[PDB]
This record gives sequence, C-alpha cells and structure tokens, in this order.
Amino acid sequence: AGFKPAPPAGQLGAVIVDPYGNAPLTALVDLDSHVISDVKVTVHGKGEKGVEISYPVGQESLKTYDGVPIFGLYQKFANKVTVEWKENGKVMKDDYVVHTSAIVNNYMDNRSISDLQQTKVIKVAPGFEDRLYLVNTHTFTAQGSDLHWHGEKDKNAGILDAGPATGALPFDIAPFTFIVDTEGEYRWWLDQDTFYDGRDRDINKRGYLMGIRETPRGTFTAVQGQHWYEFDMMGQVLEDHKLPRGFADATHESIETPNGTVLLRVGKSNYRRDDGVHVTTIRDHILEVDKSGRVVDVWDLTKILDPKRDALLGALDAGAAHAGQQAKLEPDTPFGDALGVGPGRNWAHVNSIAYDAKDDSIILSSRHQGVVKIGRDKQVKWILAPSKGWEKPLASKLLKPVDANGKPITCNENGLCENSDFDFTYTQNTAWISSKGTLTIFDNGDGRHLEQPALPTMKYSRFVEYKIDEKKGTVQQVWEYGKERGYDFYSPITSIIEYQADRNTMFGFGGSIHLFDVGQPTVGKLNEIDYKTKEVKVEIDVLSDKPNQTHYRALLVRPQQMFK
Amino acid sequence: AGFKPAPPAGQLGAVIVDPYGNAPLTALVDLDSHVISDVKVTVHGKGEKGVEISYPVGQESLKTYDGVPIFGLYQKFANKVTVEWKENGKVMKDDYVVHTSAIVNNYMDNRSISDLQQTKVIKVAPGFEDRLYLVNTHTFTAQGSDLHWHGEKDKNAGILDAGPATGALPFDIAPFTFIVDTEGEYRWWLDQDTFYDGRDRDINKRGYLMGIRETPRGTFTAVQGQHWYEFDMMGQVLEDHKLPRGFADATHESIETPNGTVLLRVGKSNYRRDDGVHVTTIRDHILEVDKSGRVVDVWDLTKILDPKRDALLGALDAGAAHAGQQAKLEPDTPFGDALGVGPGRNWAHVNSIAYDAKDDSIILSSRHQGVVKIGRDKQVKWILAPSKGWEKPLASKLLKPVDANGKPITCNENGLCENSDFDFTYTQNTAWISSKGTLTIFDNGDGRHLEQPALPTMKYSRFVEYKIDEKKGTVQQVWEYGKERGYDFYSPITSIIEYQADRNTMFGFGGSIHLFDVGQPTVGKLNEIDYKTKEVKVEIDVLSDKPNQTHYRALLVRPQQMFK
Ligand SMILES: O=[N+]([O-])c1ccc(OS(=O)(=O)O)cc1
Ligand SMILES: O=[N+]([O-])c1ccc(OS(=O)(=O)O)cc1
Repeated sequence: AGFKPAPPAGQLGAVIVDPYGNAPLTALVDLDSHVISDVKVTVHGKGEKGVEISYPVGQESLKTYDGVPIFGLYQKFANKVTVEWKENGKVMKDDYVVHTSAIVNNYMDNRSISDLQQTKVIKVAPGFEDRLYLVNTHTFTAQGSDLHWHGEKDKNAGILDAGPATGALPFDIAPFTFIVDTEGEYRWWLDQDTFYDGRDRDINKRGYLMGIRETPRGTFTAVQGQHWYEFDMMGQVLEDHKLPRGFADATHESIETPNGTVLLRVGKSNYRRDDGVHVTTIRDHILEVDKSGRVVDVWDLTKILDPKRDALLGALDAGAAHAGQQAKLEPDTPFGDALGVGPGRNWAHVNSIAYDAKDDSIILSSRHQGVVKIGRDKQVKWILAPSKGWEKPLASKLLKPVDANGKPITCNENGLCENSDFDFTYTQNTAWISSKGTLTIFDNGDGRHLEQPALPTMKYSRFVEYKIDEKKGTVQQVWEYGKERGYDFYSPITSIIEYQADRNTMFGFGGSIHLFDVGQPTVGKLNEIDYKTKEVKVEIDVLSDKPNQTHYRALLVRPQQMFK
Repeated sequence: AGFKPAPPAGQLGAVIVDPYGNAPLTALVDLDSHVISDVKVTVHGKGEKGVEISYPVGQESLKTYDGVPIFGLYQKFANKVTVEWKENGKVMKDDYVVHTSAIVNNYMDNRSISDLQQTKVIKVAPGFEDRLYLVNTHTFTAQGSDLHWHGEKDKNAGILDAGPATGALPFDIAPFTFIVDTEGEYRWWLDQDTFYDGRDRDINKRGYLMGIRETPRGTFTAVQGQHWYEFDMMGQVLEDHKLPRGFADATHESIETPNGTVLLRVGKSNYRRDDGVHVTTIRDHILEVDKSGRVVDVWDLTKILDPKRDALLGALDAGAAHAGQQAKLEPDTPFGDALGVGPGRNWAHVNSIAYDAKDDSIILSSRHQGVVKIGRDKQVKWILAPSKGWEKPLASKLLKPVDANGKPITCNENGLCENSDFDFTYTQNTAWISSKGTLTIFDNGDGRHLEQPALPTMKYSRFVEYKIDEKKGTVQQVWEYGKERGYDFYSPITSIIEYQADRNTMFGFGGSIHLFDVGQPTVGKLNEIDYKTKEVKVEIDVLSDKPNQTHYRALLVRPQQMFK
C-alpha cells in the first residue's frame, strides 16, 4: 503493497488540503499527537496589495480537527502560511507553502458570461483593508425548475384533469458561495456538491441554499429545501436535519437562539383549509427546533396575521418580460407559489426572523404585509406597516410614527408621511435587532406607498433603522441611507443590512441591483457606510455569472471568531 | 392519474404504520390540522393475559410528528388502540384497529436456531406486570469480521511483508433490538437497516450498536462503529454524527449530560507512540462532544492511567475453544484489539461512563484495570480496585475499604478480604451513579481475586453497590446480590445494573450466561430484585438466535417518558 500517508511538513504533522472535501481553499495542519496551545495562523497576502489573513485558533478547534485549521487561501496558488504555537513551554513556528487547486462552477450553460462571478472593488477606505465578506449567491441550472409537490384536486377542476401542484418545490437553484476580500479576491469557496446536486433527482439535495447565519460557536446555520444544516469554515457539515414531517420548503432564514434552538421559516404540508382542501402553504410558518431536529414550537401565521389583507399584494410589480405591471389579483389564482391571498398562496412571504430574548418573542419581516412582533403566546405585539387594509383587532397593534421629540407624525393610510423623513418599509428584508438596541431593516422598496410609480426607474431602496417604544406603541426613524442613490441602488428583492459596532458602520448588501436590465449581469453591492457621517467606507460589486440572476445575502465574517 | 393518500380513520387523520420506516410496531395518527391537547394513548393487551400499554403524549411530540405517536403494538396483529384527547374544550375519543406486519431478521445462516430470539418468562410478581424492557442484543453476520484498519509497519517486520492491521474495525455485528413485555411478547422492534448494513461495504453502516441510553428528552443515544446517534421510539433518527476525524471505534457507551453534551468511548487513530509507531488505540479515550459533533473535551487514558499495569490482564480468561486458559501476556503481541499492555493494545477496555455533575468529573469502568474517577483537570481522583500492580502516584488514590462503622477492612493485594462480605469488582461493567447517591456496578467476576479458579464453574457475578467518601478516600459495600446464584448467573462479559427508585428494585441484565456452553443459545437474564428483601420481582430470560452469541445490555423503559 500500500501507500504511505503524507509525511510531516514541519514540526507538527502533514498539511492536508481540504480535509473535509467541501472547502478547497482550506487546509489542516495535522497535530500528529503534539500537545500545543497559543495557536495563531497567518495566511500572507498575494502580491504587493494582497490582504493578509490572520487568526487565533482555540482548543476546542484543535481538538475537533485534530489539527490547525488553515483558512483564507487563494485558489490555484502557492500560499505562504505561518503557524505559531507553544509546546513544552517553548515558542514555536513553522512556515508552509500550501498549494491549492482551482474553484469549479459545475452549473454552466450558454447563458454563462464566464465560470465565476466577477468582483469590482469600488472603494476601500483606510482601516478597512482587512474586511472579509461571505457572499451567499447562486447560479441557474441548465434545466431550471424541474419538480413540483403534488397537491389535491379542487372542487371545480376538470373531471379528466390530472391533480394540481402545490407548495414551492420549484424554488430550486445551484449555490455559489464564497468569501471575497477587499482586493476582490476569492479567499474561501464552499463546494457546490456540499449540499446541492442539480443533476440528480434526489430532493434531499435540492432547494435554495439561504439563511446563512452565524452561531455562538463561530459556525453557521443554513437551509436548503427540506433540510436544515450547520457547517463551519473548514467545510465540515456539523448538522444535517430533515425538516419535521409536517413541514416543507424551508427558505430565507435560520437563526440559532441563546437557548440552543434554531428558528426556521417553512411552509406546512397537508394544511387543511376551511373548505377542506389540502395544500402546502407558502412561506407562512415559523418553527423553533432543537439540535435533535425536534419541534419545540410552531407559529402558524395564517391564524395570527391576516392572509386576506391585499393592501400591499395588489400594489406589487410582476417582474419580481412583465415589469412596471402592477399586480392584478385574481380570485381563481391556483394554489401555489403565486401572489394571492389565503393559505396556499404567497400572501405573506416571510423572509427574516429575529429572536427577542428579553421577552421570548419573534420579529418577522413579511415581504407582503409588514414587520411584526409575535409573542411566545402566539399573539401579535406590534406591527410596523402602513395602516391600509388592517382590520380590527390587528389595527390596534399598528405602531404610531413619531419624531425625535415624540410628536406624532402625520401619515396617510398608504404610508406617505407629511413634512418628515419618516417612511415605512415596503417588501422589506432582514428585520433584525442591532447591538444598539434598535431595529434594522433593508427597505427594498417595491410597491412603495402601496402603488407602482409613474415610471419603473422611480424606485429606490434604503438602509433604515428604527427605535421602537413598545409601551407607548410608537416608532421612530432614527437613521437611513440610499434613498438618494436612486435606481442604481435599488434592490427589489433579497438583500440585507446589519449594524457593525466595531467600526461603527452599517454593513449592507444589495442583492438584485439591475435585475431587470435584460441581458446584463445582476449586481450585488457590498457596502459599509460610516454611521456618523454616511461616508462610504467600503463598496465592492459582485456581478452574476449569468444575466438577470439575483444574489441573496452576504455576511461580514471575522476569522478571529471562526475557530473558537 | 395519481393516487390519494390514506383517508382519515376517525375524527383526526389517517393512521400510518411505521411512518419513519425504522419501527414496524409503531404507528402515527395524523393530526390533519386539528388542534388538540391532553392526549392519551392506550394499546390493548392481546388475549386474556396481554399487557396493556398506556401513555400521555406531550405538545412537543404532537408538533414534531404532526400527529399522535402509537407505541407498543404487537407484530402481525390487529392491534386495538384507543386515543383520547381534548379539542375545542370537548373530550374526544377514537378506537382504531391498527394492523401490523412481521418482524424480520435479515441475518440468518446455518447456525440460526430460528429467526427471532426466544423469551421465557420465569417470574413476574404482582405489581410488575406493566414493566417494559428494551433489549440491546445482536446477531452474527454470515461472513463475520471482514474489515481491518490498515496500520503502520513496525520496526522488526519482514522486508517483503504487507502492512499490518491496527485498531478494532472487526468489532462488527448485526443488531437485534426490541422491547419485551412481562408476557414475553415483542412490543417494539428497531429495523436492523436503521443503522446497519452488513452485506454492503460502507463502513458508515458497520460496527456494534451499543451504549443505548435515555436522554432528558425521552429519546436515546447510541454508538455504532464510526458514528454516534440519537433516535426516538417512533424510529426517527434525530442525529447522526461522524466521529471527529482524530478518533475511531466508538463502543460500549454514550451518555448525554445535563449540559447538552455527550460522552463517548472511542480510540485515537494515528496515535503516535514514543517509539514513533502510529496505531489506532483501543477503548482508551473519552470524548465529550456537543450536538454539532464538535469536540468539547478529550480524556486520553494512556497519559492518565497506567497502560503497563498487567495485574488483572495476566489473570484473564482467553475464551472472552480456549477457556479456563489464564491469559499469557507476550511482549511481542502485535498491535490490535488484543489483551496486552501499552497504547495500541487492549490494556484498558473502558466500557462505561458516568458523569458527576456535582464536581464536573467522569467515572469510568475499565474492564482490565478497575473503576476510576477522573476530574475535568485530567487527574485521577480515586480508584476502586485491588492494590496489586499500581505504582505511585496512582496507588495513593486507591479507595480504602471500610465497614458500616467505618473501620478498615483488611484485604490483600489481590482484593481478597478477611472476615467480610466486601469484595472489589473484576472485569466489571456499568459503573453508574444511582438516584440514591451511590455507585452501582455489575461485577462480572472474571479474574476475580486476580486469578483463575480451580474449576471454570467456580465463577460468579454480582450486582453490587458502593458508598464512597471522597474526602476520607474510603469505600463501603452496602448491598450485593447474585454470588449465591452460581454459574447459571455468571456473565463473564457485558451486562448492566441500575437502581430503580420507583418500586425500589435493582434492575439487572446478565448478558452472557452460558456463553461457553458450546452449541447452546446464550442467555440474557432480565431481573428486578427487591432492594429491601432480595426477593425476585421479575425474571425473564432471552435466548440468543444462534449459539454462543452474547447479548449486550437492556434498559427498563417507561412509555410515560417517551413522548414529552
Ligand atoms: O426569484 N428569487 O431568487 C427570489 C425572489 C424573491 C425572494 O424573496 S426575498 O424575500 O428574498 O425578496 C428571494 C429570491
Ligand atoms: O465478544 N463480545 O461480543 C464482547 C466481548 C467483550 C465485550 O466487552 S464488555 O465490556 O462489554 O464485557 C463486549 C462484547
């Protein structure tokens, strides 16, 4: 006879590239039974302007990998890596040359501009050269949507007709998952085969990889189709769970709480409507699950919010061939992933979740309705939304806009406010709690003021921050950005913002800029915006490898947290 | 075209047999979107003396299964099941007739006595008719051990010689996993394919299913080969984790702690010995892993205990063709799962773990060395063992035997005590912490008093309980049973006991009675012994489906805890 294992490279063990097989720009320095501590790793910049990547490695990590994890390598390169540690009280160091292979895009066709997604560095202020951004994007499969859930025949179907479809199985696309530095280089790749297989028909490996969120361990949760996962930066899949049997189509978000549970956004399969028809619902259930994959709690939004409220739905753009076209709801829209009222249609499209630990509640962004807080008791605590369409008793829960001095702000029922910078959010994403104790939201802005505008390019997106007084039931807009940047900063879908306390910036990713520009790449724009001065500290653009292909989100990742 | 799903059976949804596909004697009543509470299930006894199984079902369970779990069916039977609940304030009830299929043993050959293991009820005292016992046993594959880990060629191997084997991969056998009632009927079966596949050569489905232990959630953990698992009584696999890459060959035990971690017993692969030879060590490492499968801590026993101590090793029986044969240690014993001293041989054979929450330490049973407490700090706190062979400093940690009044008991270095019932344990199993605050042990008794006896049949096993004073470093024997039952109660290997506070009994399972009776089935004896009077409350024998085929363990299971 057989073949020897790799020999030791320096004063520890061998240096293994991509030990778990899912992360080709990582490596691992095998411990070979050495006992070490104070470990630190440095991956040197490539060329004169190369960004250096450096981090401490904790004991738990050394133990879990049986080795020193090496993160931050460049593809197809002779990476120069330094590892420093302590052993037998003595300070130790090795230098390695870690050759890597190439990043592969397994999903290409005649639409492909090239294999990888292009980056363009636009601005990097001094003090921000070190920043790393994980981009959660995707690439079309050659076949497109090839599978549907089978539904139940409705009262007025043809006698001869085959059964209809239900739910959202066709929301399925190959992942394109990478970390970019401030020189625009890929410094980490998640192999597309890690979770996905678009050529096989195993639904276990299908869906839309989304909701990449950090855990308290420096690892990450994600969802894809009918599973939810945890993985780490060495490409180790730490958890892979089937959704509990009652549920399906997990998309948009997963977030681990401080109680060791995970919040997910699913639909309910075999949901019995009042007319006795069974459907798979769309984006309108929330699960809390444990690490055993068991259900700790469920929020059925069809009994908490109002699936008949069409105030926003009726004001939406078709495109997100048919753009500018204000959505015309039909009472006979077949159940499915289709804009419409009622359980079985896309009436809510919930797309973010935040856990409020202070009172054991959840804050939801419903793209088609608003932002809402719902208690552990399944009651609505407040709503942030234009007042149109809300019946009693939910109307009583609408938050009242106010200025810095607390004085009511006048707004009409469509959300248009008088003599104020205050605006509500429309088709928003990522309603999250910031480290400052405030609510941050990416206000996409489709159907702004509950209508389409005169011309399509009359659309804008905002980063926005609110301060909420639950006791008084008032909301204050305390920070915004992007309304001036027009259509070149307009992300009709997806996207994210998050406040960064370390450098006092608002991090942002607009995921679908120029989505409608037929035949052009779609632009994902990573920003850091100085919170005090609104100065652009970072701006990096990522362009889709195929035209008119949305990006989903990005995260600002910190290597010093990755390997506790 | 298509086909409709099963229609609703009564006032909820359909009743699905073996919904997860791993547990043929379970069923599920689909909720079909009904909201219910106060759920209770009753499976009626078969015939006149049939045992009824009854249990409440918690909200978590209803949510996780999307239905009412039905546990405790008989095979190939028209089971009569009642389900009661509350809905819209109104008390509700259905009766169902739940047909089941047969239990299948997929591992049979010319040694098979018949397809299933035979049960023989020997004694059931009044008030114990309801007891259920999960039997963790196994059945030989037709090929036997077919795989080895590849090792490192040693200093003095032949020049032409192929590389040697290492570790314990051949420790591999098909599982036979069921619940028996007091009429000796099978009331649950875990499909052998759930974890095992002996006809394929995928090592992910190989090993020896063991260490089945209840969790705080009423589910169970287990180990097999290179994986560890959590499953529930509906046959759902809730977790499936690969061992961390530095480790292999998980056996004997797995226990979840109150901190949400799990203790496992493994060996270390590519363990570098002092002479520089790499081996996979055998049964001499403890991991604490989290539910992400990451290592939280490790105990390397080769640096904490003494792998050169042959006091007990040299006194052991071969058989466990060659029995009565006292073990003759050789200095040239090739590395492997072989009696021997040093890392890479089976010098310790650790077979149980208990967590001590009061001081964050672990208590281990080393078959070949004794019982030991090891602290979080990786130092030995105490040792319960005959004094022969222990060097300083470990000798100062031996516990000193004492009587009820606290006076020293005189024992020689082989453990034989003078004018006392007190004895140590030899080749013991399951050193666990009882609800009373004492240490319970199954004292198998091979190599008792560090020798073989005059005749093979002069061997006995005991259930034994100790009270330990860590401060004084004293140990007291406070209870025992079985020494008077002779050879028909002798289990040279495996086995377990556990104190049961509910009915004040000592539960026991002797796994290997008559192992050496060539050509006869091996007996596994389930016992509940009254703690006060030593009266046999329950005695049920299970006979192996092939001759000379040991059982492992059994657990007393409680349906009222299964479905929180
Ligand atoms: O077509 N998409 O890729 C798409 C559409 C909507 C969408 O929902 S959202 O909340 O992210 O806007 C996500 C992805
Ligand atoms: O031979 N066996 O299958 C076997 C032998 C020893 C053994 O170890 S013990 O700790 O469980 O006695 C387990 C199984």
